Amino acid sequence: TAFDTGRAALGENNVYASRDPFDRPSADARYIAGGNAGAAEVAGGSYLVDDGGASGQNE
Amino acid sequence: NLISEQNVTVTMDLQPVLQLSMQGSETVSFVFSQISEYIGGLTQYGAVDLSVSSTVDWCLYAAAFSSDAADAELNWTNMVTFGDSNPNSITNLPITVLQLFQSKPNPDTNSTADSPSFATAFDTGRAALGENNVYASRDPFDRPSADARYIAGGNAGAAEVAGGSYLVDDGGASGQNEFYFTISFRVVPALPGTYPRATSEDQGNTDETDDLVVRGDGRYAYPGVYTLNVKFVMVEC
Amino acid sequence: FYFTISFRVVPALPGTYPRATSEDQGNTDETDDLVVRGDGRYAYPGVYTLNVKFVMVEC
Amino acid sequence: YAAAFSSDAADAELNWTNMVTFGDSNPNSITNLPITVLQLFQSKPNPDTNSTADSPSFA
Amino acid sequence: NLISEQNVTVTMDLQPVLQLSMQGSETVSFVFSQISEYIGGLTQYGAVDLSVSSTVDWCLYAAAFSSDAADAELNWTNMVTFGDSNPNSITNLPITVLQLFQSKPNPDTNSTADSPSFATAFDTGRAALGENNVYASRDPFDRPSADARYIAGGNAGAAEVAGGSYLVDDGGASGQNEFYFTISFRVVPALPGTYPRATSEDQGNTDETDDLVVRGDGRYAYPGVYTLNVKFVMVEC
Repeated sequence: TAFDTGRAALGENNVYASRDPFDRPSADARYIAGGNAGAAEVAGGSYLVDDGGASGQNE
Repeated sequence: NLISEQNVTVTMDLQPVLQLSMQGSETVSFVFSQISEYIGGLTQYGAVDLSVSSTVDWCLYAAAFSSDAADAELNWTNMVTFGDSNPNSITNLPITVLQLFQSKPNPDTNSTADSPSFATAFDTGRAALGENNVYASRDPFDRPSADARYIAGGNAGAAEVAGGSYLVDDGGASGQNEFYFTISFRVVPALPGTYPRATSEDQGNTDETDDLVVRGDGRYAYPGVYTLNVKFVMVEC
Repeated sequence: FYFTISFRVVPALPGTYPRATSEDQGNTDETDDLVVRGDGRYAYPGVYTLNVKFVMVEC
Repeated sequence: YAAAFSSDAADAELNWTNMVTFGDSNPNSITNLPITVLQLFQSKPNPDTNSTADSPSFA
Repeated sequence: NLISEQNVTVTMDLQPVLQLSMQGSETVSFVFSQISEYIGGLTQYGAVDLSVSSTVDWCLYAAAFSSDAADAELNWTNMVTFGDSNPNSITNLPITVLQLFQSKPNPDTNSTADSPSFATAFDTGRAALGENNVYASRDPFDRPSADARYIAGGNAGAAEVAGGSYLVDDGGASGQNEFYFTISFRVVPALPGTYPRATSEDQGNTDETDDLVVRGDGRYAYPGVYTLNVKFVMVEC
C-alpha cells in the first residue's frame, strides 16, 4: 500500500523489527516477496531472463 | 525492461509576506493655546501614510486604545490636570473624539453602517456624526464587527482586497493610487469646552452624539493634557 | 551522453501559477493556473513537496 | 525521460504534496497546486526524436 | 539455509531548531521635552514583537543589562550630563525603572512571586510596584531564579511550553495567539524628577519601592541622557 498521511494506517508500511534477523519471521510478519509456509513461495527464475512475469522490473 | 533511475526531491515553500510600512511622525501633537484653536480645532493634513506589501488577501483597519480603555471605559488617558478644581468639569473625554480622514474609499467594502470607511471629507458643526470618527475598542487585537470601520478591507471572507505591493505596478496604477493610504487627523473642541462630534462606544460607528452636554448639559473638558494611542492593524482575510 | 538540467518555478504576485498546463499528457498548451479553476484563487501560504524521477529504459 | 510524482499523485490527482499550511484559513485559497508547475530546461535538444507534440523535449 | 543478503545503513539526525525572530525597531527612544511627558512618561504600544520557532521545550525571558550593570551596580548607563552641577542630584537611575507589558499571561507558569510575567496592564501612580517592572540582572546569560519573571516559560523542568512554530496552526490557534508575543514599553518619571515605580535589584520582582526619595528624600534625576539594553533570551527547558 502507498504511504498514508497522519495516524490512519498504522501498520501497512511499517518495517519489520526483530532482535534476531537470521531466522524465518512468523507467518503474521511482513515478507517482501514470499511466505512463511512451504506453500506460499515464488518460483525460481532470474530478472534478466524473460520469465512469465515479463522481463526486468516487472517480476 | 531494465531500469536505472535517479531521483531528486523538490521542496517549495510559499512564506507569507506581510509588511506595513508607515511614514510620518510617530507622535502627533495637538496644541490648543488660542481661542480659535479651541473653538475649531487643529486639522493636520497628511500626518501619517501607510504602505502595504502582502501575498494574500488582507484587510487594514484602525483602532484606538489607551490605558483607560483597558478597563472597559473607553475614555482618553488623563495625563495632567491643569487648574485647581471645578464641580461642573469632568476629565472623561470620549475616545471617539479623534477624527480621521482617508484619501480613498474602501476598495472592496461589503457593509451598510453609517460609513464603511473614513472616505468622506471633514464636515463642520454637528452635521455628520460618524462619517469620520475613529473606531474605539477595548481590545484592538481582534477583527472588529461588520458594522465597524475598515480602512482597506471587510470583515467577511468575501470583502477583501487582492494581494500585491505598492511599489509594483498593479492593476491600481502604481504608488499612491492603490496600496498607499494617507490619513489626516482632526479634532474639533468647542469654545464652551465640549466635543459635539463624539459618538457612541458600543460600535464607534453610530450617529448618536456623545458630547459632554449629553452627559451633564453643563460639563466641559477640564484644562490639561490627555493621551490616546492609535493602532493600524492589517489582518489576512 | 551528458545532460544538465536547470529547474525554474515562476509564481505570481497574486499567488497564481500562469505557466501550469494540463495533466492528461503534460504536454498540451491549455493553461491550468488557479484563475482558470476559480478566477480568484491563489496558492495558500505554506510548503509543498514533489519528487522527480529520471528514468532510462532500453529501446 | 523525466517524470514527476508525489504522494497525492498516487491517487489519480496530480497535485503537489501539501506539506505545511501557513496561516489560519481563507475560503478563496486552495492548497491544490498543479504538478506541472515545475519547469525544466535541458541543455540539448533530443538527439533522435520522432514526435510532433508541443515540444518533444525541454530544449 | 543458503543466505544472500544486502545491508543498508540508515542515519537519522534530529537537528535542533531554535529561532527567535523579532519585528520592530531595534532602537526604542523616549524623548522628554514637555512637562506632561516628565510627570507621566511616554507609553509606547507594540514596540517590539517576538516570534518563536522551536523543536523542544523552551522558556523565553527578558533581562536588562548595561555597562554599569557589568560591575554589580544595576543602574542605567549615564550617557550625557545636561547642566552644570547640583549636590542634591544623583545620576544613578535604577535599571528596574523600565516597565514592560506583555499581551498574554504565561502559558505554563509555576511561580508565586509578585507576578510571574508582565501580564497585568499598566497601572497609575504608586499602586502596583512590581507587576510590570523589568527583570534586572548583572549576568543575563543564565537562568533567572524561580521567583523572577519569565515571558513564556518557567525555571523548573515542569514549567515549560511545548515545541512548535507560530506560522503552523498549533493547538493555540495560529499566528498571534500562541507563539507570538507583543511587548509594549512604558517609563513614568515624576515632575519632581523621581521614579516612584522602581523596585529592588536583588530579584527584580519584589514590591519595595526604590525611587530616589527612598535613597535621599530630596534627590531627583539629573538632566541628561541614559542608555539601557534589553535582551530577549529563549532557553531549552
